[PDB]
Amino acid sequence: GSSGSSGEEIRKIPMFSSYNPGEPNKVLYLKNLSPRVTERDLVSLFARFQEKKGPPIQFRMMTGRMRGQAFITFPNKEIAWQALHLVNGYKLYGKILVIEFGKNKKQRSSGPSSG
Repeated sequence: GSSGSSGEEIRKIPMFSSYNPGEPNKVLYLKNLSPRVTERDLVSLFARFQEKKGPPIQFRMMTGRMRGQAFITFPNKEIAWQALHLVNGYKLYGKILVIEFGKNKKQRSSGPSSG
């Protein structure tokens, strides 16, 4: 009975990579936050960016039937992403924070602009 058996949970996945962020956007979607977590935490988490070049960073906390989620709006997608990959999986209050990217919704198909 020599070594050999390996991967009880993993069905030999080509890449046992955790969740995927996808495309980098300006709006981020943070989840896995303990009922204790508050805006303050978010601020400090992405505070270094606040001062960084670019308009003040906006933070939003969700408190619906199911708490443990929040959204942060950065000056642009570039900055937003950077912060994500940086704070990707930040253990807080014994919780694995999961940062994601928003999406494009409620858009208009008009444009009076001229050239």
